[PDB]
Amino acid sequence: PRELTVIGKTQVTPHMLRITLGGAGFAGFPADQESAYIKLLFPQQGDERPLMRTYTIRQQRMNEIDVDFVLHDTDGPASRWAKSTEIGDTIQIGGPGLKKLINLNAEWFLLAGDMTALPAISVNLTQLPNNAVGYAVIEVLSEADIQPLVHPRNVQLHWVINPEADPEGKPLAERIAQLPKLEGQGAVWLACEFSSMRALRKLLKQTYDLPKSHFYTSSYWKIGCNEGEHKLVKQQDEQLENN
Amino acid sequence: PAPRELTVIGKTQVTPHMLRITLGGAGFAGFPADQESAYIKLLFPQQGDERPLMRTYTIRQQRMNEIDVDFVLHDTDGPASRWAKSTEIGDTIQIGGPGLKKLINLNAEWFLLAGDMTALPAISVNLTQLPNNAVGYAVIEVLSEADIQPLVHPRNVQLHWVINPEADPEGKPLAERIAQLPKLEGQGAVWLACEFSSMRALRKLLKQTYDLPKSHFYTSSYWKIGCNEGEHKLVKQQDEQLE
Ligand SMILES: Cc1cc2nc3c(=O)[nH]c(=O)nc-3n(C[C@H](O)[C@H](O)[C@H](O)COP(=O)(O)OP(=O)(O)OC[C@H]3O[C@@H](n4cnc5c(N)ncnc54)[C@H](O)[C@@H]3O)c2cc1C
Ligand SMILES: Cc1cc2nc3c(=O)[nH]c(=O)nc-3n(C[C@H](O)[C@H](O)[C@H](O)COP(=O)(O)OP(=O)(O)OC[C@H]3O[C@@H](n4cnc5c(N)ncnc54)[C@H](O)[C@@H]3O)c2cc1C
Repeated sequence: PRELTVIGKTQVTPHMLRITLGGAGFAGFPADQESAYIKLLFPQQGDERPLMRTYTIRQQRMNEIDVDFVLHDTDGPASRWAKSTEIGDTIQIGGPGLKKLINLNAEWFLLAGDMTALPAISVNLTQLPNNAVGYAVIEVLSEADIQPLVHPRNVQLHWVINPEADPEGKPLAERIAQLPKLEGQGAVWLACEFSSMRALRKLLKQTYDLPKSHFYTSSYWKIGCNEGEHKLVKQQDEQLENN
Repeated sequence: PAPRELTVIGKTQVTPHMLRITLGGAGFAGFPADQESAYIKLLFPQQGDERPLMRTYTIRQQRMNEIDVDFVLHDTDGPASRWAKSTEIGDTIQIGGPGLKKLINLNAEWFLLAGDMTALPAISVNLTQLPNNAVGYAVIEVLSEADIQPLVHPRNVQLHWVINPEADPEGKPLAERIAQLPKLEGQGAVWLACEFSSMRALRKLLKQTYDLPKSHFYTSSYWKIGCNEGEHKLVKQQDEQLE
């Protein structure tokens, strides 16, 4: 696995901390992997297997990537590492995985997620055509966490300010259910906390009934679960769904 | 009662002359629940020692941590309509309220709602509170056919749209439409709000047609031609006393 060096830190917003990774270990990293996922490896005391955490490549340059960390409640190893790490420190990473961008063969676009998906949504918005139409709906912890995102003028940005994730999964789904319905062939991309993902998925299956080719949904974390516990819930739900 | 500072977190052009602004954030904490169709006051600060100007708007929709307010993009901009067009996500505004909501009386066999675009938000909310088997009319005066909206409503509450590009100082359009509707049989409830002169014409008509108790007969002037809201408040208070 690759060893990258911390060469910068940027407080993007109060709860979003961006780490730049590069150095000699970056050599050979595949080009143009923005929005692809990587795995951060955290060594464990007394265990040869690392703990692993999934993050998005927010930006990529010739010899560097940026990774954006939500400074979430209830630190885990990854959010602790992001706050504590110092320039010059190194971290092993695996990946990148396959990019899962929104389908561009569509007349309108609906993107939604919470702050764990804001990096990927940011990248997707830069890949939409300039004449694109639709919505990007993002749940953030505070108004200060709103970002000035690049986006097509007619893809309307909507921010939902929710200081604590809702186990009932309402805030994003309630906002989107109360937006006008989009007409034409659409593409949907959403990722957020597990319960909000299910609520959005249910709502959007009912509103638009889109094929899987144009309907990406993913749970990125779950309240009360560290990432290992989350992967199980997620696989069970994606199977129960697909079946 | 110190005003709440809310952040603009979304904008949606509902129709060409109806612009919906979503407001929320930390200033929303504690906001009373279930206040759709209640009024709020927007504050526009003035130069120097001057107290701010205040404008009255309706809570169109309410969610966990935000409200939507629908602005008519009316002829002859005032501070509120100019503000709605120019404001950007991230901007803030102070609000007062909510006031007491005045929903149509539900103890009735039929329902008649009427108003112009300043009343379309409250009428929309009222239509969602009626029982599904409700019978009657909702008659709305809009500036153009494009300002007609696909409102949720009981199937047997019939929507009627009056298309009038400029308000009538004699107050004829809504009244002439409603005077020619079949008369409803049974115990009724009426709710109407529009430009002052049309309000007077409708109140007179429906007092004569149905002569309902005040418990079941709501009328309100929401604005007046040639008057800013301060000038309007005086006329409205004088007319409410005469009654
Ligand atoms: C494909 C993919 C891409 C992702 N990209 C990013 C990214 O770019 N940036 C990012 O910040 N996250 C991203 N995530 C989410 C990230 O993997 C999880 O948030 C992970 O749980 C964080 O690891 P951790 O060590 O801090 O917490 P863990 O040890 O996994 O969990 C500790 C505790 O924190 C809670 N918790 C975890 N995440 C959050 C959160 N966001 N809000 C509130 N509580 C939380 C857990 O429920 C648990 O209680 C991505 C997830 C996936 C599946
Ligand atoms: C209880 C209540 C609820 C209301 N809810 C809403 C609401 O949800 N949405 C909404 O748009 N309005 C609503 N109104 C009406 C709103 O208060 C007035 O339209 C207000 O005058 C607009 O403020 P302004 O600063 O733009 O104009 P002002 O500075 O008050 O007036 C400027 C000029 O514009 C004219 N004008 C004002 N409104 C209109 C109009 N609708 N059409 C044409 N000319 C107009 C005035 O006559 C004046 O010449 C409500 C009124 C009341 C009493």
